[PDB]
Amino acid sequence: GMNYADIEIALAGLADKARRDAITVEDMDGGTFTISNGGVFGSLMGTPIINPPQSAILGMHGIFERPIAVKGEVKIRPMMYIALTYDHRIIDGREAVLFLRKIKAAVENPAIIVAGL
Amino acid sequence: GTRSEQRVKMNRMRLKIAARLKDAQNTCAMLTTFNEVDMSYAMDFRKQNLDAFTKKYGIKFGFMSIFAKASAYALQDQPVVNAVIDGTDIVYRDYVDISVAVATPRGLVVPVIRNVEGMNYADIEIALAGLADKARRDAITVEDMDGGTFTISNGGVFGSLMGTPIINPPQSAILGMHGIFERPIAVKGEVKIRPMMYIALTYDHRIIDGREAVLFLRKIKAAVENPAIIVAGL
Amino acid sequence: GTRSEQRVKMNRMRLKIAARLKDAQNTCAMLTTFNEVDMSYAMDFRKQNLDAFTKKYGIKFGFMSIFAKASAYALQDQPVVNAVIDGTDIVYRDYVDISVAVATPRGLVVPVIRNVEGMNYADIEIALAGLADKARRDAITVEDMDGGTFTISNGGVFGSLMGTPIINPPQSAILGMHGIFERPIAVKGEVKIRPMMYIALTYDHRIIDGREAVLFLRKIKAAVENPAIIVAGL
Amino acid sequence: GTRSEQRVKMNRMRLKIAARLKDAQNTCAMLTTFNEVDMSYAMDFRKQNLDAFTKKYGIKFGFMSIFAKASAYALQDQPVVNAVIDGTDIVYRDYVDISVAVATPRGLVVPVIRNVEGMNYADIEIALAGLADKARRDAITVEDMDGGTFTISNGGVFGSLMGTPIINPPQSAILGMHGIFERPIAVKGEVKIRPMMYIALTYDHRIIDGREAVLFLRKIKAAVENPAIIVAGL
Repeated sequence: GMNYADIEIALAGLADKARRDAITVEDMDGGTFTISNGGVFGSLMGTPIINPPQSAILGMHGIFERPIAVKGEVKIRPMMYIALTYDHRIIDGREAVLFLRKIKAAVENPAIIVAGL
Repeated sequence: GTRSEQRVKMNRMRLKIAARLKDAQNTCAMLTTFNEVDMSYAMDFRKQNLDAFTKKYGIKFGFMSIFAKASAYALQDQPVVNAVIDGTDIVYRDYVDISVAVATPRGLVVPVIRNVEGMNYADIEIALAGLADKARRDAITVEDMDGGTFTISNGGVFGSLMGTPIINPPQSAILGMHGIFERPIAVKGEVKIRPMMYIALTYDHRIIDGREAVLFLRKIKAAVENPAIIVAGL
Repeated sequence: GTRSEQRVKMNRMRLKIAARLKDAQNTCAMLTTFNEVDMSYAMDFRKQNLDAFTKKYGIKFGFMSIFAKASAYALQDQPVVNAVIDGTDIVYRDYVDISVAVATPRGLVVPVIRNVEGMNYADIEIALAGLADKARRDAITVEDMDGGTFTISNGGVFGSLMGTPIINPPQSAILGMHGIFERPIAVKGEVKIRPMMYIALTYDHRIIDGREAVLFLRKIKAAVENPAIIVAGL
Repeated sequence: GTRSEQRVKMNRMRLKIAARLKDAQNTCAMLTTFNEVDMSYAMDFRKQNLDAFTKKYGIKFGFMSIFAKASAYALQDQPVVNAVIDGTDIVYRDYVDISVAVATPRGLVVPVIRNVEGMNYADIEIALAGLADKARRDAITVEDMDGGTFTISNGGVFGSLMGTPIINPPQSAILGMHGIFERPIAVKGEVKIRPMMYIALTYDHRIIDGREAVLFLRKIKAAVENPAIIVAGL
């Protein structure tokens, strides 16, 4: 229940707490998902190891230039690859594939998140 | 070319709505402003998600929930537009209930969508289709006839271009959306044919200032032209 | 930069029209809507039938009878637009009398065209030219000052673009036509410069509903853009 | 989705402006007309004389004195627009004082520019910048709160397109200028993208006739599109 700017406020507050080394112990657990940044450093693909106590980790990657065929003609559109390392004991392959397609549709078009798909 | 007249007598309810709008005009201050909203992104979004919403939620959607959710956002981030005057008191409200006009066999009944701010497109369409289905077999009750804070009175399906809809109690601002036409608008330095539609905003000057209504209408225009603003938080 | 003021006293008739429009605004509900009407077919029709009407009927015609006959048709096929309220009664009327404004040396006198529904273009121009000729040597009587059901108040020769004309008694809807300008409108998928002119419709909400006025204005727009509709029966 | 309301009490001045505009609407007759004004010559003139006015007079100018001096000219050559009714008297005035709205920390205070008819662009900007500087450290007095005959209420910096500003006492006509947008207008037989901005004119029908306001708005449109008319004498 938290907008873009509120998420940036929380993330900038946590980074500012890490700036003067004020990171506590109570904010070190309880995470359910991970958007581990590998994009600022310049990766293209990756397979990030699942860390406890969660069950799926999406490692976003750096934005590069690839001339993708869209609408029947060649156009240079900057994309970036994503990863999803998921446990097979609970997340099925269908579940993770639809999950990744839904995140792809939500990031390519951010009207889906208020549309409810 | 005949000098023939008759003495037809109307019903009580016609005098009821007539005296209601007369007291509404004699109480509120009539004051309007207009703007133009691009709808081409809404055309593309509906054309790409028609089958998606049909296969996911089962009902048909069109042209109203985009304006409704944008208005709900603009009332949440500007809470004096929903506030009214009851004597010598101003009632700021956090909850917003959009008062929607729809046709009924007796006339024009006005059902109200409840708790619209934390409510998606498809849920708003579910509530509106439920209210229209209740109006289909004439099951509209009395408890859903009041409490509205805003109005997206439909004048678009009927074919208007501009309008100045009268402020009805107990709310304080009514946006009358209009029909989508074709106008070749200059965008990015060249002439392009983009289908727009004009909007209206008849707002009381006793509580909503002109700056407030102008920024309100610009924010709704930005929210309907680009529906990423509503999750962006502007 | 002088602090000089004077004490000029007006006449009784200025207070008469002032109190008349004040009681008209305090009785009727002020409520407007607008639309745009293509006039290029009217330009071609007048340019091809100027000498025809001149050699057949002897008088000069322009820009008003097209709007008058279309309004007469739209009042014949929608008879609640002409109806008014006198206390607690609604007077549906089959006869329609267009109340036309024209200039006079004293001010603005308003002659009324009688029995306009069964009356062609050239006959309407004959009646209007006769009323203007009666106003030329100041022969306007009292019996042609009331009974009007509609008004095509001319604001087009003077150069307006939009307007919201005040409802005057004893009618209930007034269409103020405006001046013809140049706007490059997108028609049939490409940009074309077609001269249009905006129209107005200030209608009481106590008797004319918004749906009624919107369909009324669309029907007049279709009747003036294409004058075959008036014999077609739509 | 909470049923939470509060009982916030406003100040005396909000009721003061509310009752003032209520008595203004109940006294004057609400009646508007609009037009469109080309601003490309104003764009070129400001872009060529920015450094000239900066190096000659020392202050920064924009978008308001052109409309102010044109309105002063149109009130000097049409002296019934400035005249009002105080009971049963019409007060023709030769002096004109434009009543200008500007923002203040408490709300919206309205300083008045005095003796604007014999007063150039740079002198009007000197007076307006002095009044805004007086409003900066909150030095607005009571003697400059009345006596205004016209109003160029700014709705252009905030982003409106049309508006119908309420007539405030003790004047009788208020022109609300609006924001400059981009519209590809047909001029000289071809389509050209020229930035215009719409204007408003809400005028009492008790003293200003519709012909008077239409010619008044056309004269201001010609004076702002071409500022050689104001020395030409039309």
